[PDB]
Amino acid sequence: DKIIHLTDDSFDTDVLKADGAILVDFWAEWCGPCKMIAPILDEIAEEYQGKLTVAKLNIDQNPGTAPKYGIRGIPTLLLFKNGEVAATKVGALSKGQLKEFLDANLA
Repeated sequence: DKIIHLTDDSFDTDVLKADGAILVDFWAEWCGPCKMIAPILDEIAEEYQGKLTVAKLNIDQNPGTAPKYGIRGIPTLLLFKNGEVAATKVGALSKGQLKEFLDANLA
């Protein structure tokens, strides 16, 4: 609903050219930890309305983007502020951990 479903081609516009903070989720369908965090991202998108936007870029459907960010393990969450990576998180984490990751890095 509020999550951006990113593509290779749309990544520049949706992420790099966005005026504000984007939490990008690099994931794949076969990845268990990716799927466990997916409903956590859903809640993050609802609660952080106005502060950031959540966007996902499935790395099998869109194989181009992730190498540019040196992704080598999923899920990886990158936090962008205006096209620039501020904060990197690798592996699954809880809602309370992601929250703390966001709050601390959004400031």
